[PDB]
Amino acid sequence: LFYRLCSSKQNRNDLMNTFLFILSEGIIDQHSLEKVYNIISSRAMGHAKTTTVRQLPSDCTPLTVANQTIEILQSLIDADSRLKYFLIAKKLRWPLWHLFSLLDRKLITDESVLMDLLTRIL
Repeated sequence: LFYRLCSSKQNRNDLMNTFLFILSEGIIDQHSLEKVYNIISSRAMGHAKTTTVRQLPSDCTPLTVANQTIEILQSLIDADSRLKYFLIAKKLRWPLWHLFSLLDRKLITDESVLMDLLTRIL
């Protein structure tokens, strides 16, 4: 579904931006994960922040969210051909550097699967 949506320029840009935002300020800690989840839920509802009361699922942890996000992003990069160009195109302005930040987080560096997928993307 995400690959199909990528055929649209606006949808592709928005989806990539949301992916990078999640991976940047989402996979830090449980509280940060909850904050980003509330932000995303409010965005889906129609506004930016609004109410900030949304309990996270019990089984949802930064590990699983990071795994799913990185898996989807790697699949998109492998399938689509114009996404890597978007990634390539203060250093946080360049989208690619966001992925670089992940190398400084214990949650990511401690997982073989996450490391493999991130290394494939890079």
